[PDB]
Amino acid sequence: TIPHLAIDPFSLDFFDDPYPDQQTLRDAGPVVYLDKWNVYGVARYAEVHAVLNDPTTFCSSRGVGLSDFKKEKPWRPPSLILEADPPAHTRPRAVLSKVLSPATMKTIRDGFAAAADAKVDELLQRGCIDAIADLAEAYPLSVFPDAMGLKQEGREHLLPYAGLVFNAFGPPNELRQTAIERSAPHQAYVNEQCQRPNLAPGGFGACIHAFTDTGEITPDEAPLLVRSLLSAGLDTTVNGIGAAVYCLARFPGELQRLRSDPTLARNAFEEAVRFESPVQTFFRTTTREVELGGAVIGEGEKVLMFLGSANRDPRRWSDPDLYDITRKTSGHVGFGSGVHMCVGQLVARLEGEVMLSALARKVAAIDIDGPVKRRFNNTLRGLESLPVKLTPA
Ligand code: HEM
Ligand SMILES: COc1ccc(C(=O)O)cc1OC
Ligand SMILES: [Cl-]
Repeated sequence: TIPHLAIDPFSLDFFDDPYPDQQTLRDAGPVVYLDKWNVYGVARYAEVHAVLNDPTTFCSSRGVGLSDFKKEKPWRPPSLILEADPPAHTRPRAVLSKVLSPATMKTIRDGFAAAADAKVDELLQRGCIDAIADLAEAYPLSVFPDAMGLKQEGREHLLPYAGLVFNAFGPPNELRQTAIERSAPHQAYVNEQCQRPNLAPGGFGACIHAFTDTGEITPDEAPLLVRSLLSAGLDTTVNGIGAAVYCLARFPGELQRLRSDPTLARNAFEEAVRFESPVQTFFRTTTREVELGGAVIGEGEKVLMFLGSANRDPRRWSDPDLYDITRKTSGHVGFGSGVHMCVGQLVARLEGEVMLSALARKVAAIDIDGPVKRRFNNTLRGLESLPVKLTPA
């Protein structure tokens, strides 16, 4: 028997305060049934990790949102990487892994670090800043669009385009329906910027299209792989950076430990991703009957994974509700796990590291000062506004 719960993990009240409900989702049993959306879920670390690491049984090609692509019309042409299974997934995964490789990070890191330091020096001249608009948003906007090779015009569609894609994985509630009603101009902008003549030489977009020249991908595939990096590669990092600043603001003792040893910057950022889990949820679909958490689940069934919950599961983590910058974070599922584990995770950790390193070296205190406003999204957790006072070192 699978326990039934009435929790709506896509409701505003849940977004505004998820922790008691995530606890209940964990503690009711290892597999739950959600009355509201008629779907199975798993919220503990063990099950979430086991599902992520069995892609044959728990496939992605039937979509990683609620909608079942075998049954329902995808709201947009499916991603070649996120919404595919091996073997079809492998060649596009290989292309983006090479585009976003450690050797590539080396070539862009000095520029990203200089931007992060200049950003923090500029914020400290104002003192009173919005850690979202002026920092979690402004910093990735200053490095990632340039790193892709994108033109200047139309960049203001990037954040709302990614908000839409993330809302569209969710159930058919008002967040999802309003995003889709308003999607056309964001998609028209992104479609144009995926085309080879619009991507500057040297940048990720141009590097992707160079795979057509060796026959590694077709001219039709290349724009869809650019589209992947424009769907996933900005808002995620905005929310991960926003999480880490919010964590440093709420846990003054951790900011002081970071200031004592700035080489903690990389792990301080990793722990922010665990702690807040910017991407909260993803689904899979069963490919056969499977025993999961002691329950037998039939073939063809959607399963919701609570990544944010797995990252706070006390069966896996000591004091999961504390932000601890020296925590051993290895194994958290905030970037996923297994064959689809975040292919952009080195870009995200580069931005995260260099930014917290700048904060480590330059800032003595971060005090929230003003109303904190949350942004609601079906898949993304993060704030809309986070007014803070920064005190220089
Ligand atoms: C803190 C920031 C980030 C977080 C929390 C995050 C989270 C995730 C998660 C949970 C998945 C696994 C999806 C699944 O299992 O279905 C994923 C995959 C993916 N991520 Fe990220 N990501 C971040 C940054 C980025 C960046 C900066 C890029 C690109 C530059 C990117 C590109 C992708 C792509 C294309 C996939 C699909 C990979 C595959 O299916 O093999 N991500 N990410
Ligand atoms: C991690 O989130 C994503 C990953 C890949 C893609 C993709 O479009 O391939 C989209 C995502 O959501 C906006
Ligand atoms: Cl699109």
